[PDB]
Amino acid sequence: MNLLIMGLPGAGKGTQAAKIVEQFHVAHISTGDMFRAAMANQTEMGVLAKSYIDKGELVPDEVTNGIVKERLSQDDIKETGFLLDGYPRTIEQAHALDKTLAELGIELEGIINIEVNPDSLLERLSGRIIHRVTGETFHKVFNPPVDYKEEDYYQREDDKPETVKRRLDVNIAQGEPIIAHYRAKGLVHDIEGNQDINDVFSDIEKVLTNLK
Ligand SMILES: Nc1ncnc2c1ncn2[C@@H]1O[C@H](COP(=O)(O)OP(=O)(O)OP(=O)(O)OP(=O)(O)OP(=O)(O)OC[C@H]2O[C@@H](n3cnc4c(N)ncnc43)[C@H](O)[C@@H]2O)[C@@H](O)[C@H]1O
Ligand SMILES: [Mg+2]
Repeated sequence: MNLLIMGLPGAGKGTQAAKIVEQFHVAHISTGDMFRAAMANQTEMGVLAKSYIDKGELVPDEVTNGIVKERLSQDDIKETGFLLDGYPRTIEQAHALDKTLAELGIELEGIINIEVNPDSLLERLSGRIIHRVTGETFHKVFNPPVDYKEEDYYQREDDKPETVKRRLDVNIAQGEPIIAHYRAKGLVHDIEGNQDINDVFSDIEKVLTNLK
C-alpha cells in the first residue's frame, strides 16, 4: 500500500502509524522521526533542522523534499509500500512528492486523514511522554504506562506549551490546501479521530483492508 497519514499536531499520526506498521509491514516514513534521529546524532542536517523544530517552525522544503525522495528511491518501497507521516506539510511539498511518486511508479493509493477537534491538541501534546528506545508515545492522562520508571522516558523538546501553540498555528494554515489537493483526486479517507486509540485504529484498519 502507498499511503499518506495526515492530521494536525497531536492528532495521533504516530500512535496510529505504529499500529499500522505492526500489521501491514509498510515502510514508515516519518519526517519528524527522521529529523529527530539526525538531531540526536548531531548530523549536519540535524543541526539545521533543530533550528526550526525547536521553534515549532517548518524545516525548509528543499531539505525536507530531499530526505523523503532519498528514502522513497530505495529498492524496498515498490514491493512493500510505504506510510508517509508528517509529509507533505506544504502544498509545495505535495507537488514535489506527486512528481516523484509518478516517476517511481508508486502513486498514492490512499490518504488517512485523522480529524480531531483542535481544542484537544494542546492537552494531548502537553501530556505526551515518550519511551526512549521505541519512541512509543504515551499520555499521562489518556494513555499512561503500566509502571512508570523515569529512566525509560522523556519529553520532546518541541512539546513545550509555547512551541506547541506555534506548531498548531503553522500547521493549521498549511493543512487545508493539502487535504483539498488529495481529496480532489478521490484518495482521502476521513477518520474520526475523537475516539479511544483502539477505536480510531479499528476504523483505520477497516479502511486499509478495503483497499485494492
Ligand atoms: N514535512 C515537513 N516539512 C517541514 N518541517 C517538518 C516536516 N515534518 C516535520 N517537520 C518538522 O519536525 C517537527 C515535528 O514534526 P512531527 O514529528 O511530524 O510533529 P507533528 O506533525 O506535529 O506530529 P506529532 O508527533 O507532534 O503528533 P502525533 O499526531 O504523531 O501525536 P501522537 O500520535 O504521538 O499522540 C500525541 C499525544 O496524544 C496521545 N494520543 C494519541 N491518540 C489519542 C487518543 N485517541 N486519545 C487521547 N490521546 C491520544 C498520545 O498518547 C500522545 O501523548 C515539525 O514541527 C517541523 O518543525
Ligand atoms: Mg508523530
